[PDB]
Amino acid sequence: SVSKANVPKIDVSPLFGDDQAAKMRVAQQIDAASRDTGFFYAVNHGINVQRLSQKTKEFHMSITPEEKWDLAIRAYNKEHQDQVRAGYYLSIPGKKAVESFCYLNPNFTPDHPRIQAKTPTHEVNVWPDETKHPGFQDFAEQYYWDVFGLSSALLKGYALALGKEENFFARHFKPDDTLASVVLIRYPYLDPYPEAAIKTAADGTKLSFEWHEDVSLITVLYQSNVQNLQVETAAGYQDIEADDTGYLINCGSYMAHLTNNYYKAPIHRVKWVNAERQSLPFFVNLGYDSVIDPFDPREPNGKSDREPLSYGDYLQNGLVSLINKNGQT
Ligand SMILES: CSC[C@H](OC(=O)[C@H](CS)NC(=O)CCC[C@H](N)C(=O)O)C(=O)O
Ligand SMILES: [Fe+2]
Repeated sequence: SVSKANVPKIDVSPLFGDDQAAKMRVAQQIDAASRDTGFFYAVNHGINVQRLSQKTKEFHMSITPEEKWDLAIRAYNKEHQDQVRAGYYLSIPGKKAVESFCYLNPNFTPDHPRIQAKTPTHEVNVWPDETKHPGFQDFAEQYYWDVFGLSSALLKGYALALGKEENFFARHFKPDDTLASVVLIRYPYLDPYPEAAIKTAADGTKLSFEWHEDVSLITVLYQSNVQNLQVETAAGYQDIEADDTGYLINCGSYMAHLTNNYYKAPIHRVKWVNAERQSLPFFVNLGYDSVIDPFDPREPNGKSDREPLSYGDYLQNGLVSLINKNGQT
C-alpha cells in the first residue's frame, strides 16, 4: 500500500581519509540524499554494530526493576532532580511500551566547568553497578567515542556538500564539550500488546511515535532489521527500509535552520510493530555556546533572513517542545 522511500547507501569511508576528490564525490551523494527524502544509510562506517547490538541486548535483558528506579530520570523519579536527560526512561506496562537508557558525553565529569556551573543540558552520567553489568559502562563509553568518530567524518561530508571547508561543522563538535547523546531504546514484543501503547495517525497507521523533526544537527542511528520508520515526502509517507548493517542518517532542525531549509529536517514517524527490537540513536549536538551563522546555498550571496541561534538554546527548547508535542519518552 505504502511505497518505499529512496534511501541510498553511501560508502562514507573516504571521509576518514585524505583523498580530497573522493570526499567530494561522497559530499555530492550526501547533498543529493539531503535534497531528496532526507535519509541515507552510511555504509563502510567502520563500527562493529553487531557487537553494539549484543552488548545492548545483554543490558536491556538483565537490568531489573529495582535498577531502573535507581537510575531513573526525574520524570519518573522525583528524587533525581539533576537527571533531566541521562538515565533510565521506564516503560509503563499496559500504557507505554518503550523504554530506554540515555547517556551523554563521558567528559561531563563532576569537575567539568559546565557541570560546576550547573549549566542546563549538561549532566554527569549515571551507570548501573559494575558487578551486575560487567563491562557495560566501559563498552558504552567506548561506543560514544566510536560513533563520535563516525559523526565527525559525516560532518566533514555535510560541510563539503554545502560548499564549505571540511571543518565547518566539525570544529564545533569537540570531545570536551559536545552535547551529543546516545539513547539505547528497547521496543518490546508483547502479547497481548496494549492498545493504550499504540497511537493512531490521521491516515490510520498504527504508530509507536508520532511525526516529528529531530532535535539535532544530524542523527546517526542504528536499528534492528525490522522495518518501522516512515518519512513524509510530497508523495505522502514512505517506508524506510531496514538495514542493520549501516547507520541511518538524517538532518535535524538545527541543520534546517543553518541552511535555510536547503537541507530540510525530514518529518518522520515510527510505526507500531509487535517485535523485540532496538533503536540506538546518537544525536549529533554541538557545544552549549556553539553558534554557526545561518546561510543559504540557493542564494548567490549565500545570505539568510534567519538569525544566529546558539546550540545550547536550540537544544534545551527543542527537547522541551518534543516532550510537549509527542509525550514523555
Ligand atoms: C523513545 S520514543 C521513540 C524514539 O523517538 C525518539 O527517541 C525521539 C524522536 S528522534 N527523540 C527523543 O525523544 C529525544 C531524546 C533526547 C535525549 N533524551 C537527550 O537528552 O539527548 C524512536 O525514534 O524510536
Ligand atoms: Fe526521530
